[PDB]
Amino acid sequence: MELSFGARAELPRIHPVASKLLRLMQKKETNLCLSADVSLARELLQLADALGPSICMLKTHVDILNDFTLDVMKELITLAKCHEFLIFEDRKFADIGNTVKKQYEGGIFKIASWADLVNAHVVPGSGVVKGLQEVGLPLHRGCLLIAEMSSTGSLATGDYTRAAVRMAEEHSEFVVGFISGSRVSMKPEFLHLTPGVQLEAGGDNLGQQYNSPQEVIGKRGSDIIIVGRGIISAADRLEAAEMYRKAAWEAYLSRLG
Amino acid sequence: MELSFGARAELPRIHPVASKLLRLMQKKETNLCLSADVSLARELLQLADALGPSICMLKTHVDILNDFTLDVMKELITLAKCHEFLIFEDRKFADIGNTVKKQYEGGIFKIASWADLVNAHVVPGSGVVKGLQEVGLPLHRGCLLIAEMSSTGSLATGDYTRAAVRMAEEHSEFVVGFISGSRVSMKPEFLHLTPGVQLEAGGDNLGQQYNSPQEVIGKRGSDIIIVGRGIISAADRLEAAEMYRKAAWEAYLSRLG
Ligand SMILES: O=c1[nH]c(=O)c2[nH+]cn([C@@H]3O[C@H](COP(=O)(O)O)[C@@H](O)[C@H]3O)c2[nH]1
Ligand SMILES: O=c1[nH]c(=O)c2[nH+]cn([C@@H]3O[C@H](COP(=O)(O)O)[C@@H](O)[C@H]3O)c2[nH]1
Ligand code: PRO
Ligand code: PRO
Repeated sequence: MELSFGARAELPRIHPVASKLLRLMQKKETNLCLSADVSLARELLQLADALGPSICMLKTHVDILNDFTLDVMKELITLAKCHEFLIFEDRKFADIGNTVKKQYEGGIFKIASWADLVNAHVVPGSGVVKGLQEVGLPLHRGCLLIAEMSSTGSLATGDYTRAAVRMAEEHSEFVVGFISGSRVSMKPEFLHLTPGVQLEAGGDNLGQQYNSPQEVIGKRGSDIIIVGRGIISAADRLEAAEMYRKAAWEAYLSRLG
Repeated sequence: MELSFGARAELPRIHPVASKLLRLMQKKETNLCLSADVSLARELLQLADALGPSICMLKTHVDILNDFTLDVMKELITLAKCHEFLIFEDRKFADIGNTVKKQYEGGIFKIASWADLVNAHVVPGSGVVKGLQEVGLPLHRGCLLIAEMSSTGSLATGDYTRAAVRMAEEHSEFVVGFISGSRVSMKPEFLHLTPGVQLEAGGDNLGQQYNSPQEVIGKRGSDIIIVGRGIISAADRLEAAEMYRKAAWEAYLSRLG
């Protein structure tokens, strides 16, 4: 009784942001999230424009953009609306609730004003979610909880992962899913997004480890692949994005049967 | 064989940043870190100037400063040098190594350029430290690892805390200590800094829980108290800082015997 993305978008308990995402995934035949890990606004925007049709989501690290301004994020929103993808700021909120609400709403980045999705580590306990949701619920935003990590030595295992799932399922008015290496929740309303993905085997020299789209979508049951360098470092980033999209989409179709 | 702060500053394996901190703690009779949780640069700087003589450290959240510029941080450095305190950016790095090195060096905040200390969560595994130290070692900086958290539901317990201690003790050329609620390492070269501190019992409505300076320095064996609202929300922040300084300093003296 695995449902398609389009049917999951209609589930009774679906969050509106998840529904919007699932609908555009189905419409565009993409379950690829581009990790736009660049330092220049122009490169960010040129990638978003060219790759927008191929992606369901663009994941940012706003704090590595040397020339960040709120206008850049307005331009990114225009592209997200045009090409139909969500913006996910990979901020990894990880503080007490009182602090994260200010980090989400305020400062120079004003993340909540432009990010459809953010993520949080669960290590502080559920106050991290409660603090974020005070800003994010009124702004109709969603959050992803980090249930597992791709890096060598990750401590997000075992009871830690189980705690992340419980925290999500108790905050389902705001939490729409997980960053994880596999399916961690059996509830189909929750999205599973998986980083540490490349077509070829390997890793990096700072603890990143890679698995293929077929492995993480098809065997491990995740929904969306998050891909940075496998695309970004390629010469033709559009063709690279298409190869990752086709890989992740077929793996989804073949699991769905 | 508990050593004074001044003697710890001379230990063979001490990190230079820890040594500088311990020396100024001893000189100024302060083991108070102000958590300068404000949104205005002028308030940040006015607090740093007035409270500088009373503190060993000023902890920032640069990402909640509505009017951040690098010039503000230059002015903060002037005050830190004048009054003799270290600047700790409480960024809670918590990503893979390749990402955190860019978040530490780059973007609009250029944290490594002005922060003596930063901190990191250990959940990604030791690549988080390796990535930071690539930037921080050449810049003669130090890092604190989050071994425990003060908030309700914290998952930084048990084997997670032990993993943080091991990670610190294997990266001692860069890691100078811990954020923790108590002493977690028996090695006197490592600093223990404890948030969740107020003179009165209680908490906040988003999971913060408080213990007193006497409890965390005197019974729990920590070195430094980190205090935000207990000072910041008081009318006279200078007198409040002095009350916290005297509390933490006496608790240290009485444990030292
Ligand atoms: O929440 C997360 N949990 C993880 O386990 C994880 N692994 C990688 N990352 C982030 O994803 C991107 C990976 O980029 P690459 O494809 O270039 O290695 C980069 O932007 C990384 O910061 C993670 N984020
Ligand atoms: O690394 C950390 N581990 C913790 O357990 C913890 N508890 C509180 N905080 C931070 O410290 C400050 C506490 O501020 P208050 O005194 O106002 O509650 C605020 O700036 C908080 O962000 C922590 N940081
Ligand atoms: O028509 C559609 O696209 C959706 C998919 C599931 C049922 N209705
Ligand atoms: O003279 C001092 O201040 C240091 C303290 C320990 C021994 N020497």
